[PDB]
Parts: sequence; C-alpha cells; structure tokens
Amino acid sequence: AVPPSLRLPVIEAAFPRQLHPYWPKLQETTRTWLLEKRLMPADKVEEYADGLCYTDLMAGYYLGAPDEVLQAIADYSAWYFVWDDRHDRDIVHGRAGAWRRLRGLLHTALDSPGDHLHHEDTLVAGFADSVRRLYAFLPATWNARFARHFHTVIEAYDREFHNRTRGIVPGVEEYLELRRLTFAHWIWTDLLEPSSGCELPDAVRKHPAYRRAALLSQEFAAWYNDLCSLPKEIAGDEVHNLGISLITHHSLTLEEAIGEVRRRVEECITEFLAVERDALRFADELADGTVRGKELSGAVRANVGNMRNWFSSVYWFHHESGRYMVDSWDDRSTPPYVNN
Ligand SMILES: CC[N+](CC)(CC)Cc1ccccc1
Ligand SMILES: [Mg+2]
Ligand SMILES: [Mg+2]
Ligand SMILES: [Mg+2]
Repeated sequence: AVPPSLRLPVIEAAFPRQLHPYWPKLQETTRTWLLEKRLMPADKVEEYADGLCYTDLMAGYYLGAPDEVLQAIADYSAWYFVWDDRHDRDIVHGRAGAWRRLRGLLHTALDSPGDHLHHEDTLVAGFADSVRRLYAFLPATWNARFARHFHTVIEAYDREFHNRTRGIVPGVEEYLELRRLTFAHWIWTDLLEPSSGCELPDAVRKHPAYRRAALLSQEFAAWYNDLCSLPKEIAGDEVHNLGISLITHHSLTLEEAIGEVRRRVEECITEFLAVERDALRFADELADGTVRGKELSGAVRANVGNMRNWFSSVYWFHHESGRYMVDSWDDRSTPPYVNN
C-alpha cells in the first residue's frame, strides 16, 4: 500500500512490476562488491545494504539483460548512490578540495578505467571497476558515448556543489535542465543497449519516438524521486528538487508543491503511453524482412519495454528502500547509511 500523496493508480494498474531472474544472486553479489571495494563501512553494509534495495531497482528495469551485464549495471548503480552520499557529505563538511580532486579523478577514470582500478580513494577504484566492465560489452563507439554522457553528469554534480555551497536554489526551468544531467537520464538510456545486446545506430536511437519515449521514462523517474525524497532532502538542506524550486521561486506551500509535482509526474505517464505506440510502430517498421532489420526491431522493442519497466521499478523502489525513511533516523539530517 502506497501513501495517497505518493500513489499513482495508473502505475499500479497498467505498469505491472517485472523482476529479472538473476536478482537473488545479484543482491548478494553487489553487496559483496560494496564490501570488497570498501565503498561503505562493513557494518553499514551488513546493517543497511539489502534494505537500500539498489539491486532490486536495476533488476526491475533492465529485463532481458545478460546476467554479467546486469551485474555491472547494478555495481555501477550502487556506486552511483554512494557517490551521491559522498557528494552530499563533502558539501555538508565544506570539503571543496576533496570534491574537486574526486571530480577530476572521475573524469580521468572515465576515460581510462584500467589506470584507476587500484586507486587509494576506494570510491574512484570502485567506479573504475564498474566502468571497465561496462566498456566490455559493445563496440568502442558505445563506450565513447557513455563517457561523453558521464563527463556531463560529473560536471552537473559540480554545479550542485556550487549551488549548495552558495545557498542557491535553481529556478524551475533551470532545475529541470540540470536534473536531466544529475539523474543521468542519458546514461540509463545508453545502458538499455548492452542490456538488449545491440548498439543502436544514431538514426535509430534519435528517431523522435525513441527519443521522446526515453526522455519521458527518465523525467518520470527523476521527478518521482523528487516527490518521494523531498522529506529527506528538506531535512538535509538539499536544494535540488522540483518541489524545493517551486516552493522557493513560485511561493507554493508544501502541499501545493507536492500536488504540482504529482501532476507533472502523472502527465509523464500518459504522454509516455501515447509515444510508446509510436515507438512500437517504429520497431515494426524496422522489421523490414532482413536479418539486420529484425535485429534492430527486437532491440528497439526490448529497449522500449524496459523504458516502461523503469516506471514500475522506480515507483516501488521508493516505497521499499530504506534510503528515504527519514522518520526513522535519530538525526534527520544524517542518514544512518552515510559515512559521516
Ligand atoms: C542519487 C542516486 N541516483 C541513482 C544512483 C543518481 C542518479 C538517483 C536515483 C534515485 C532513485 C531511483 C533511481 C535513481
Ligand atoms: Mg541525493
Ligand atoms: Mg544528488
Ligand atoms: Mg532525490
């Protein structure tokens, strides 16, 4: 049962949850990886890792992925959550120098992961290990696009460091543009392709129906996170959240901003439903009778199916994960799974 202020009946009725068959082994394998890469203290991994549900989130998203692909995606995604925690803690503790150094190492490790596999900063070494494995599935042209996208993500995190140290809440339009980068919209979209086993040519993945379906899936996910993580983010002096931008710059009340965010999330769903039809029609056109065409057709169909699965996986993740349960913390500004 989902709280009424967070409930989306269309998701519950029309987007049935999916779970990848590898998820049991995925759960333990990623937890051991967090342990062995020293990405979180051992006692916090034991106490909190399974309850954070990071592997469940990815296992309900990239259906059909080969087990080894899903493992690399799950390790990268767990790393990404820890990086968000590190970013937050560097901000809270005014560690501008340590962040600047981290920011630079992640740029370098993204271009040359093998050089960073044993870096003294375990967060860098953990990133390099996951990126190394992601680079082993598709041609170097896909690797280059992943890197180009993630370079921008790192720099969007640096913009968040600038905003939060300076006490700046971005405007609504400014926030929406930045959120497509801090959420890594295009990274999750890139990773559809190794999950279906096919790098898509530019003419396919830029087709208007594919691009708009991919966008809507990510806008829903990011804004639903905003809706669900608003309580912890207000408690933690986070400034990056559509709700916070609305309260600050449009002088909405909390209740008004929650409603506005809800409506925007709801429209992503029904816009997606319409564009989903066009994207599946495109998949049908790709099946032109050739072997390449059937290949491309099946890949697009699988990818669009997983764009749909992102809606349900993100929805349920926010009600299962301990990441957001701010009411259970002794210090509402300091989550217990963060190294402070
Ligand atoms: C801050 C963590 N995360 C994912 C690693 C960064 C993009 C956002 C997120 C939250 C909830 C579901 C999916 C992604
Ligand atoms: Mg965060
Ligand atoms: Mg963040
Ligand atoms: Mg959030």
